Amino acid sequence: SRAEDYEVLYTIGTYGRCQKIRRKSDGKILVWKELDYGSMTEAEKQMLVSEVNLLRELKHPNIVRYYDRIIDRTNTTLYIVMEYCEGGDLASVITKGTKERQYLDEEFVLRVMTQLTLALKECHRRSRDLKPANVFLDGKQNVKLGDFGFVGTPYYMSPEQMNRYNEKSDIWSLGCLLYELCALMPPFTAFSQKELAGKIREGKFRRIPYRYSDELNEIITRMLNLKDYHRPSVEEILENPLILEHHHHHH
Ligand SMILES: C[C@@H](Oc1cc(-n2cnc3ccccc32)sc1C(N)=O)c1ccccc1C(F)(F)F
Ligand SMILES: [Cl-]
Ligand SMILES: [Cl-]
Ligand SMILES: [Cl-]
Ligand SMILES: [Cl-]
Ligand SMILES: [Cl-]
Repeated sequence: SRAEDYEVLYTIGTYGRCQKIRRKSDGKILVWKELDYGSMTEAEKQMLVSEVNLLRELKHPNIVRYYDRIIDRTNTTLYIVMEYCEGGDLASVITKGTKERQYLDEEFVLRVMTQLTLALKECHRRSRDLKPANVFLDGKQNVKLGDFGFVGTPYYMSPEQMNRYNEKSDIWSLGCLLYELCALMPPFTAFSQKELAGKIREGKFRRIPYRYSDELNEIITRMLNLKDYHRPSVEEILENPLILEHHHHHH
C-alpha cells in the first residue's frame, strides 16, 4: 500500500491521470487513477473517502475490481489502484467499427448483453453509468462495468428519467448500449436535447442491421419499450434462449 511498491509503465489517459502500473512484488499488471486533492476542502475530501470505500465494497467478475488506495501527502496525490483491462473500453470498439466500416459479431454482442446484465443485477442487489466509455474488456473476452470517477447530449436518457428512475431505467440504457453496438449508432440521434427528447417520446428507431438475428433484435427492442413495465427484467433477459454458458465470464 505504498507508491514505491509499484512502477509506472505508461500513461493511458489524462479527473486526473490513468496509468498502467506494475506491482513490484509479483509483477502484476494493474492501473491506477492519479488524483490531486491538494485543492480540496475537508468536505470534498470526506465525500471522496466515502466514494472510495464504496468502490471497495464490490467484488464481481463483471465489475472492474478495486485493489488498493495510496495517499502521497507530499504531492497531495491520491492513487486508486484497479484491475487492468487489456481490451480497453467499448467506446473505442464502436468508434473502430464505425471507421473500419465493420459490424461486430452477434456472439460479441451476446457476451456484452449477458455480462452487463449480470453486472447490473449485482448493483441493484446492493441498494454506475451504462455508457460505452465505462465498459471494459479484459484479455479473455470478459466484459467489466467500470465507474465514472453539460456539453454532452444524453443519448441513453430513459423516457422516465426525462419526465422525472428505477431498475427498469437501467434496462433502457442497456438497450441503448447494445443497440449502438449493433448499429454503430444510438437508437435516437439529434442535434439538441429538445430534439432528442422528441424522438425518445415517439419511441421509434431503425431495426438493427439485418446481419443480426430476429431474436437479438427482439430482445434489444423490448429493452427500448417506452413503458418500463414492458421492458424485460434482468431475470427475463437471462432466460432468453440466445444466452448460453459461453457468453458468461470465464477466468
Ligand atoms: C478515465 C478512465 O477511467 C478508467 C480506466 C480503466 N482501465 C482499466 N484497464 C484499462 C485499459 C485501457 C483503457 C482503460 C482501462 S477503468 C476506469 C474506470 N474506473 O471506469 C477511462 C475510462 C474509459 C476509457 C479510457 C479511460 C482512460 F483512458 F482514461 F484510462
Ligand atoms: Cl471473469
Ligand atoms: Cl458499417
Ligand atoms: Cl412505437
Ligand atoms: Cl437497418
Ligand atoms: Cl431488473
